[PDB]
Amino acid sequence: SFIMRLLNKPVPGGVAVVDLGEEGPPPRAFYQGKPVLVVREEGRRWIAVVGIPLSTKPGPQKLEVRAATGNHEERFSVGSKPEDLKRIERELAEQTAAYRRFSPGLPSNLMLDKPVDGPLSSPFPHSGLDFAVPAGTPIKAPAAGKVILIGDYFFNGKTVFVDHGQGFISMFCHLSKIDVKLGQQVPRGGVLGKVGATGRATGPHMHWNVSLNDARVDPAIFIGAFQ
Ligand SMILES: [Zn+2]
Repeated sequence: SFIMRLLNKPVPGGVAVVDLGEEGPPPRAFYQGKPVLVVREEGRRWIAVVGIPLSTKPGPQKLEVRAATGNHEERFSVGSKPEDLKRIERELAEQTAAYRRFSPGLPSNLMLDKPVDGPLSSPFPHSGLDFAVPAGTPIKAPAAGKVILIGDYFFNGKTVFVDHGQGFISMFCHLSKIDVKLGQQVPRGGVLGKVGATGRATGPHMHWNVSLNDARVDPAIFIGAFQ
């Protein structure tokens, strides 16, 4: 499928699309103990869309599949490519918990829109994708989702997490303005807020993280810009 052609980039920091050998009731899947996004491929076979951490050594990998008719493992391959620290600890803990959220819903779209209309800057260590846009540029939801975290953090500044469903999560930080509320359900294209330089940034810094199964992956894969 087109979504297999787009998303199957199995490298460290990348994405593996794995045939689950299931077509009936929805199976559950786990990679390194973390629950993984499971969707029908254009309404047909069940596939996992698996985030591969950047620290993953190339080689064979295992996915645990759970189904009523019996559990099984499916292998795939990764190829090569100031002031109180107590606050900081708490802020790290909140963000860590947010990426580990696994809500039951299916993502509205797996191919994501660019969150800002501007050129890409820094890759994807740098755990996301930058865009060269000025402060005040509106940031739009790459897919539909629920706002599961809003913070004003020491390092990341004004930060918003959007849960697209089943661990598929966008994060945006250093915002000047956040226009959404905690728990708010936003459509694809909904305005989340405005680009800024809050937290530890040197000038306007539009930063976008994409996570799958608690693994930060290259957002360029989802917009068709891998690389
Ligand atoms: Zn960045």
